[PDB]
This record gives sequence, structure tokens and C-alpha cells, in this order.
Amino acid sequence: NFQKVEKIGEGTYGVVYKARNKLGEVVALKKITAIREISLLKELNHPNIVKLLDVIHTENKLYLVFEFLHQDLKKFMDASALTGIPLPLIKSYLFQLLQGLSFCHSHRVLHRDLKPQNLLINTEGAIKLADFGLARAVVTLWYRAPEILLGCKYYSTAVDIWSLGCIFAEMVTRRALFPGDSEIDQLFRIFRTLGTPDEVVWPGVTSMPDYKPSFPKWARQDFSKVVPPLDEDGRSLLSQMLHYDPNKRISAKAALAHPFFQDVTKPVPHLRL
Ligand SMILES: NS(=O)(=O)c1ccc(Nc2nccc(-c3cnc4ccccn34)n2)cc1
Repeated sequence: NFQKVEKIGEGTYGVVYKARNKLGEVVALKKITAIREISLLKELNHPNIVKLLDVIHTENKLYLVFEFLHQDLKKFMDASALTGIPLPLIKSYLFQLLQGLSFCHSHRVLHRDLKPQNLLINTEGAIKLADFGLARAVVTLWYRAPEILLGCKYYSTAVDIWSLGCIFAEMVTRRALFPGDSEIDQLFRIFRTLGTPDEVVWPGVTSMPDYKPSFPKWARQDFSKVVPPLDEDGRSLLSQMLHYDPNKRISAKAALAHPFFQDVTKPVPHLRL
């Protein structure tokens, strides 16, 4: 019932295509216990979440039909590489994404694999989270929370806050915060910046499945060196988004109340489609 327009990309759960509903709507068409779980996400509707319009199960084949947006944040960041995304827009995008996370997390749904590629933007200054709740139904490790890397089986909504903190830092500096090319390189990049975690800062860390007493012990670096020129409000918020202990890590709801957002606005981006 769809005429494919073009290949828009490829995901962890199969290829995504721009398509026209043959019988005029323009959509994103993704070709992938699961059915019921995905059907749950059809009701999960929020302005900063990419709407899942339909789920089609035909011939052992599964199709997810989403609302179509025109650009992802990876493409936008690359396009804004010369002068950087203006700070007020970074703040607007962070604020909106925290609203979306706050909504999903309140419904006990986590993303688990946030990255610039599944953050979608439109001409009006909105940004939306794509692929929410799918995980629970080369792969980038850059935005992976330390508890996942250390083998925690039962991670929490805190994993998404970590990923978003990483993305926030990337928008500001125009460089990935922790660009690991393997699981241990990812972990050790985190440790080299934030200090190797211990029982003081993260109670229970030394008993985690993949923790090794042999991990090198690196000292923590000051945030003024890690994300210039983020102001003190932004640095404070980021540090709370990157706490090692998931229970100390700021929630989306609490983050929205942080002083960093006192002067938040909704600018219109310069989008070249
Ligand atoms: N790369 S880009 O900037 O030109 C560009 C990217 C995405 C879109 N739209 C769009 N819409 C709805 C859903 C998605 C979506 C969800 N999961 C994935 C995984 C891979 C590719 C797209 N998506 N994508 C337009 C353009």
C-alpha cells in the first residue's frame, strides 16, 4: 500500500525508507511478544516523540510506519560544523528532548540506544526522539551508559539521561565526548575523563559483572576542560547527567527544573532541505 520514494537510511532493526501512502501521506517506513509490545508504543504519543502511525504484520514481515521528519541531528550537526549550533538552539533542543524522555520514562518506557541519528528535527524548531521502546522489542557505543558497559542486566531510565548528556556535550563542542571503537575503549575513555569509578562515588561498582580490579585508576578531569564554552549552569547540569551511579544521575523531570533552562526559548533553525 506504499510507494517507496528513497532509502533514508539503515537502522539496528532494519532499513528505513521515505514512502508515500499510495491511497498521499508521506511517511517513514521501517522494515524490521514483539507485536503486543510494539502495539503498546502506538499509544505513546507526545510532541517530542516521533509518532508511530501504524504497525503492519504481513508474511512473517514486520513494518513500522512513522511520521516523517526531514532531517536528523547528525546531519544538522555536520552541516553546522563551521560555526556550531547557536547556544539557544542547543538549549531548546536539550529542553525538548528532556521533555520527551520525561514523558516516556513516566510510562516506564526507555529508549536504551539514543544517538544523534535517531533525533529528528523539523523547520519549526522542534526535535523528536525516534525508535523509543524498540530496543526492548558497526553499532555505535559512543552514547552507552557505564552501567551497561559494566554488565548490568537490569538498567534503568538513567541510561537515557547519560546518552543525552553525551549528545549535549557533542552539540556544544562539535566533537563526540566519548568516541569508543570497542567496549573496553568506550569504558576507558569514560574513565579517563570522569575518573575511574570506585565504591566512594558508585557504591556496588566493584561487584558488577564486568568490573575488574585490574582497571587502571585514572584521575577525574574538571568539566571546564571537557566542555568549553559551556557556562557554569550548563556544566553543572551536564555533570549531573553524567554521574556514574545511576541513582545519583539526574532524572529528566529534575533536569527540566535546572537553572540552565531559566532563559530557554524556541529558536527556528537554519534548515537546508
Ligand atoms: N539522514 S537525513 O538527515 O537526511 C534524514 C534522516 C531521517 C529522516 N526522517 C525520518 N523520519 C521518520 C523516522 C526516521 C527514522 C527512524 N529511525 C531511523 C533510522 C534510520 C533512518 C531514519 N530513521 N527518519 C529524514 C532525513
